[PDB]
Amino acid sequence: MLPRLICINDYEQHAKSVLPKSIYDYYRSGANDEETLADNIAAFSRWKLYPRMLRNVAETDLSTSVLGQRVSMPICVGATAMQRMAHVDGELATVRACQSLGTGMMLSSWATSSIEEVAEAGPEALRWLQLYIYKDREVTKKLVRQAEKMGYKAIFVTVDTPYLGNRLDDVRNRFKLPPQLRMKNFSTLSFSPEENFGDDSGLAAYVAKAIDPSISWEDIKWLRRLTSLPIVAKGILRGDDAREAVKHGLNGILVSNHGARQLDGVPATIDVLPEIVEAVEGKVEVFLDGGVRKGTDVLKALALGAKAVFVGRPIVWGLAFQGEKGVQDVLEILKEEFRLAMALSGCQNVKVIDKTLVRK
Amino acid sequence: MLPRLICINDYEQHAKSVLPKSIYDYYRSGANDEETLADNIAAFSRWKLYPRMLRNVAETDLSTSVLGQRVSMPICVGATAMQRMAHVDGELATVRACQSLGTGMMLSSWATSSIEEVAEAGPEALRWLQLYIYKDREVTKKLVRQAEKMGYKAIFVTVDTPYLGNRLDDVRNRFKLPPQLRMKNFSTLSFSPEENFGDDSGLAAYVAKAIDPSISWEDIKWLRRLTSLPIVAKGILRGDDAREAVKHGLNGILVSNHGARQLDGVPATIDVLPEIVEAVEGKVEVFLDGGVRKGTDVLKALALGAKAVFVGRPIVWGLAFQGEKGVQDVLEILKEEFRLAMALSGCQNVKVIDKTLVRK
Amino acid sequence: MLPRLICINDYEQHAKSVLPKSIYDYYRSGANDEETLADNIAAFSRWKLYPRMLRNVAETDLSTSVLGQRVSMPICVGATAMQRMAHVDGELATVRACQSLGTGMMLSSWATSSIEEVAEAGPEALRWLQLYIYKDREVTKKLVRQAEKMGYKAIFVTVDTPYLGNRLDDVRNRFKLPPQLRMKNFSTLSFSPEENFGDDSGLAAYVAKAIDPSISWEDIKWLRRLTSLPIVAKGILRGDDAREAVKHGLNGILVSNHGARQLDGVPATIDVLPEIVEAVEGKVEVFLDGGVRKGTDVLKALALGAKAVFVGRPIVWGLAFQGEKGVQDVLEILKEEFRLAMALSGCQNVKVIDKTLVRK
Amino acid sequence: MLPRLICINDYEQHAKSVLPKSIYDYYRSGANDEETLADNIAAFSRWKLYPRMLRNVAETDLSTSVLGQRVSMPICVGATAMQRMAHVDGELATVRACQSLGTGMMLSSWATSSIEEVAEAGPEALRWLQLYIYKDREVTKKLVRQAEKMGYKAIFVTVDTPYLGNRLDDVRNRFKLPPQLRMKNFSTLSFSPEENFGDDSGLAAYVAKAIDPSISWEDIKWLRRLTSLPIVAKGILRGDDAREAVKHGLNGILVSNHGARQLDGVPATIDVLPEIVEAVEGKVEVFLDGGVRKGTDVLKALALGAKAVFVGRPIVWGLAFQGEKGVQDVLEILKEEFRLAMALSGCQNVKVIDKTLVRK
Ligand SMILES: Cc1cc2nc3c(=O)[nH]c(=O)nc-3n(C[C@H](O)[C@H](O)[C@H](O)COP(=O)(O)O)c2cc1C
Ligand SMILES: Cc1cc2nc3c(=O)[nH]c(=O)nc-3n(C[C@H](O)[C@H](O)[C@H](O)COP(=O)(O)O)c2cc1C
Ligand SMILES: Cc1cc2nc3c(=O)[nH]c(=O)nc-3n(C[C@H](O)[C@H](O)[C@H](O)COP(=O)(O)O)c2cc1C
Ligand SMILES: Cc1cc2nc3c(=O)[nH]c(=O)nc-3n(C[C@H](O)[C@H](O)[C@H](O)COP(=O)(O)O)c2cc1C
Ligand SMILES: O=C([O-])c1nnsc1Sc1ccc(Cl)cc1
Ligand SMILES: O=C([O-])c1nnsc1Sc1ccc(Cl)cc1
Ligand SMILES: O=C([O-])c1nnsc1Sc1ccc(Cl)cc1
Ligand SMILES: O=C([O-])c1nnsc1Sc1ccc(Cl)cc1
Repeated sequence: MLPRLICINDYEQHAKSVLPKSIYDYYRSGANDEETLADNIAAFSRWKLYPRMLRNVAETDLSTSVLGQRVSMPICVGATAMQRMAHVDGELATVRACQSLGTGMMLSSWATSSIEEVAEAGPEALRWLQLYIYKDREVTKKLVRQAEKMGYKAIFVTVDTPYLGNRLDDVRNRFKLPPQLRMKNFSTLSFSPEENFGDDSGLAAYVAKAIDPSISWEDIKWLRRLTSLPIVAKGILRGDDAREAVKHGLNGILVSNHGARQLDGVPATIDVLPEIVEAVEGKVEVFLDGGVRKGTDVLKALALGAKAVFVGRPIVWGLAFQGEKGVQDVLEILKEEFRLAMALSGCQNVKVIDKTLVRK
Repeated sequence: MLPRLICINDYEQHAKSVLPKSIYDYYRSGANDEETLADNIAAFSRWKLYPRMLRNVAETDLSTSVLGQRVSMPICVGATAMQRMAHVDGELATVRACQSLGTGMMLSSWATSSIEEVAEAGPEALRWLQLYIYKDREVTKKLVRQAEKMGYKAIFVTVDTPYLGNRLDDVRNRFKLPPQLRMKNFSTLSFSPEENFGDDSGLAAYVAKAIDPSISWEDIKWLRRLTSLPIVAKGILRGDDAREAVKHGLNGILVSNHGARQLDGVPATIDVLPEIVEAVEGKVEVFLDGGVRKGTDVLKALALGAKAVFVGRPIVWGLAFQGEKGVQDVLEILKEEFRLAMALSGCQNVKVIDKTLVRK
Repeated sequence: MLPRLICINDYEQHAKSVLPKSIYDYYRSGANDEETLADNIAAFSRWKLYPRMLRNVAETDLSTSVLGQRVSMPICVGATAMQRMAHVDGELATVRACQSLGTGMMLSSWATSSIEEVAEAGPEALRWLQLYIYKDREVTKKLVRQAEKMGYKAIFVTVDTPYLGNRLDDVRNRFKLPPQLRMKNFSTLSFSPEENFGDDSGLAAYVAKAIDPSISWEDIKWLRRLTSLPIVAKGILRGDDAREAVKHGLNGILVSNHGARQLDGVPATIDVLPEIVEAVEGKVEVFLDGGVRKGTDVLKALALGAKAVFVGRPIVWGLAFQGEKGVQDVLEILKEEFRLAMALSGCQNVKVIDKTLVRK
Repeated sequence: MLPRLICINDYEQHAKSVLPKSIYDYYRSGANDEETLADNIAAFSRWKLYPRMLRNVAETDLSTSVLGQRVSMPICVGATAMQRMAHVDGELATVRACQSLGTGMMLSSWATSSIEEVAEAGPEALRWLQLYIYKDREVTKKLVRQAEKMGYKAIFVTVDTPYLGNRLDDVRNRFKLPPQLRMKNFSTLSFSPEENFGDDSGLAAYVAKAIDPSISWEDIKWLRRLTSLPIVAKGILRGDDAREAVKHGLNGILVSNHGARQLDGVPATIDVLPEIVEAVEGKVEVFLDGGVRKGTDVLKALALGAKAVFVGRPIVWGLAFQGEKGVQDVLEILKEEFRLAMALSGCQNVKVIDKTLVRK
């Protein structure tokens, strides 16, 4: 046949058909027995919608803002590493699609494109940097300074990866970068497949060499002093940690279990979102990622108090289909599904999406 | 073999075997991942029956009334569009079967038979019109006036379809009317497969051109002033909306998720029915559709306070089997299953079907 | 292979392999979609055991009493019709096995052996009669008088079958007695396969002609006056009905959903048992049937207050394997499994099986 | 292929591929329908983890103590009988691996190696004896005295096996020791496959001849007087029994359902653990076995108050793969998974693993 891909799941199925197994598995995988991976999706199904009828939904407006910057929809691209494994244009394709859509891209720290290259490809795109605190704080500071210089509008500091999760397929497949690719923002720090990264997942060994497992809230204080950019804590799952992030002067929480790729057996993000929204008392924006595949997922997250959601894997499946055009397709599908879900539930804009729309 | 069809599921299986895939899929489909479609049936299974013994059930009486009109049983035909796709006689077959059974038919607004043709075929049948408020209010008013003139006894205004739900199979199949058929109560308004209805579901584009997504409770006020016929709000899932319908002088609520074909992830109708019954405080009759396949489904709905239920898909499967005779068969099966369920639970008539008969 | 049957499920599997489909299906079937049939077994699995350690279980005593008559174990044979369809010796085989085991047999009213024949085969066996109130009360009275004369020790009046449940396989199979067999306690009343019993289940038509659907508590008063034998109401699922049975001077409740063959969607018997035990306030013995397959099922029922349980289908599978010897095997397996369950839970006799042994 | 075994489940799959069916089944089996066997694993999945971020996990310390003896990790080898069926070196391989890992081995009473042989093989290993109270108390006392003499540091008295559970596969397979092997701490008491152990499971008959089903708390008093070694009650599932064990001067509870091999339908050990921890009020250490397969299982057990966990079947799968090296592999996998789970949840040592880390 000819691909007729009409929902995000179709893009995944296409991706599985065209990508090398090792690459598909790297993108697909969760940690260990993948309990949380299943739950990120199943949990959305347990939250039921209570639509209002007869509200006038002729002129649905999906626009909102993220950390003070306007976006066309509350659906943004989350950090996924090494996008050139899915399509030759990788992160440059992604940022161009975001520019077209009027939404934001969170650039991953082990991107196969540089901070500068991505800014050059998407100068008008809303762009943020996802950061790890590397053992080498000079590396870390340089990334932040480059993000500042190159027009990025926030730092998302990932806090759930002091070590890499155990993704069994990567170990089985002995996963590594294809030989032509590198992490472009750093030989060892660039994750060269030529370097010695052990006999298991090359990625886990790389993380153990690069990322600082000793970081504490003291290092958050350091990062807060380092930059005036908005900072979002990415990977928070507890209310008490969320309150600590507010106390440290951070500007947002991304409720995330890292796409279920870190600690397996944590709750679904949609299930912990209410706890986190309650804990921060409106003091910072709260975002969600993990398991967003459909317009109704977006609606449910916003009903429970998220400002916006991020999508990880769907973007990679877009790339695998057709680079920039494929990412645009995936974002347009999510946009249209969200528009329809809003309209059928009686919501003419995002400001009227309330907690009475959902019940578990 | 020779078809030996003894329950509603058997009629569906037969229909799948004889109908073109596109047509079967159109009839079968729910929206998106079909979560609500599954739940409309699963939810009935979770409500358990607590039968009373030794009550004298020798003379079971299934008769009741709907909006003041007597019916032989609390089981009525709900609106399903384009019935001539299932059988050459379509809506005329359906109304003749309803006349034979002594129950009512809700005629769909995109029927493949006219309001007048259906009245001529079933002059003695209890008949109601399901209405959409079209952008063209002159079209809308004409339908209501024809229903009045031709002896229809209520208007069911559908309020859950400002836009059509996303039924994936219809998009995959590029669904449209077979070339010989038309919506007979209106070229574009008649959903001619010759007209330009985009490259996706022809139906969704038709709805977007025809149905007014701007309607509000103000338009309900208009409809209430337009006709003295009883008006039922079809597609209500919230208690607050139900109370608003009562406040606007409507005469009934049809608790409906549109056969799970509109917003996916809403609750099953049997699960929201108690909320709606409580909210209206006996001021109007409350009806249910969605997932009724068996006599015990009918019993459970009445135990939870519905006056009557409507069946959608089962009627189409009856048509696909043998037109009028097939619809009669399906209605007789539901009637007999309901009679048996009543008798085995100790209910000699519908007036003694109480809330103590069920527990979730 | 050679049959090595070590649990009740193995006997069912053997039975399916040797019985004609129509006969196996008749025995196996539940009503309609068989929701309750599945639940009778699943519900036992949800009740968890909390065994006591170090109690001294060297000398486990399984003996108890039923309505004042001693039995070797709280596991008795329930009424299953037409046992000669499973084995040439039918009910005579069953009663001989009960005599050997020291347990009781409930003789079914549409038995393929007479009340007298069964008494002659098992003179020392504890025997009870399961009764329906026939439209012909002279038939009914004669059965009771024969039970009295022939040394039967109780009447179990079945109250959940004013009409037969709808067992789909029987309708599909057009089920009837094999030509050589008859209901031996009555041509039409004997369910002769030569007589006209419609085009569906022959059994349903027979029931409609024979059993009185008009019976009320007034007919229970009649039966109570008719005989001084203990009377048990069989098929009660509600506490209020249980209290009424006590008020009418009956001597026991058999909590039963008729093996899930009557109204589908009623609860599992193990789930309603606590309600019934509470409702009767120790005034009569309470028994259970439905889904008993294992020694732990027996233990759970007794923990929740049943005096004894009855088994239906397992006995038929015993017959299908090897008549009397097969029934003895099934009863011995249940006995040994129950003994082991008692011992492993710290119970040296049935008097110390308490409600703290289980939690749902 | 070449075995690439990276998690405990992989070791089981390998074991199934290389072991004779009878032997694999003996090791694998639970009792009866294996409801508890499934639940021991499923229950761990229902307990969700709530990880703390930014805690400094650069120097994770897994060490703890069991009954006053230091161990490298809270993961110890539980008693599994007849280990020479899995590998020629059996219990000697196991103890050598424990010595290498710095963890403890619980030697089973029907070991295929003597108490002395195991001590000689693992002189520096932490070793405990699992004891049954045999009808012959002289046998029983001799085992305890040998454990004392040979440097064993505790007695685990198993209290849930007055009789053996009914493991259906063992009965189907007519299980017995391979001809070259014996229980080395005792012809009949040595479970010689040459002796008469009935026609079912040889093991059940052996247990019935050897183990005293009459034991009570009075026999616990006897054992407590017999030895000054720490004594742990193994197989407790109720809080009241746990309190009795404390009252009798025992030094620990091993919350255990015997790997789901005794009474089927008891709860999962992880589900009863909180009840037991609460009941003993910190007076003795509480341990868990049953269903531990992953590092997150260990973390969940410790969060709910277990001091350490024991693993049964995983060790046997290690042996089946490669004797001592295979056991070492399995223990190292559990160690590393536990280290990662600790780090990703913010725990730098076992003392900070608290109840707020989990919610059901
Ligand atoms: C293939 C892949 C690579 C990822 N790489 C990173 C990364 O480098 N940094 C990071 O913070 N998160 C990373 N994540 C986590 C994502 O930012 C995000 O939390 C996750 O993809 C959301 O779930 P979803 O894939 O279900 O949409 C990655 C996720 C995936 C699937
Ligand atoms: C094939 C099909 C066509 C339908 N067409 C209409 C329609 O034109 N107008 C409307 O109000 N509802 C329509 N509905 C919704 C039905 O009126 C009803 O809510 C639904 O069929 C009930 O669920 P059931 O099919 O499970 O019985 C349609 C449903 C189906 C299945
Ligand atoms: C094949 C079959 C025939 C039965 N016939 C009768 C009957 O004639 N009278 C009656 O009261 N119950 C009858 N029952 C119901 C049984 O007495 C009993 O309630 C049921 O078998 C218990 O469930 P079990 O089969 O799961 O053990 C029958 C059940 C079966 C399976
Ligand atoms: C093959 C096998 C043999 C066992 N033998 C004994 C035994 O001789 N004594 C004993 O107390 N427990 C014995 N057990 C129970 C174990 O000590 C332990 O409770 C169980 O294996 C824990 O569950 P797991 O296998 O899921 O880790 C045995 C368990 C298995 C699987
Ligand atoms: O979830 C993910 O896959 C990830 N998150 N952070 S790094 C990462 S994958 C990775 C990519 C490159 C290198 Cl060198 C190490 C690890
Ligand atoms: O649930 C359903 O299928 C429906 N409900 N209203 S219209 C409809 S299908 C439809 C039929 C004809 C046309 Cl032109 C558009 C749409
Ligand atoms: O559960 C069951 O199968 C039954 N319960 N009562 S009669 C019956 S089956 C039956 C047997 C014989 C006749 Cl004539 C009619 C019906
Ligand atoms: O769970 C288990 O398998 C066991 N627990 N105690 S003995 C045992 S198995 C057993 C081994 C040897 C003998 Cl002789 C009898 C029984």
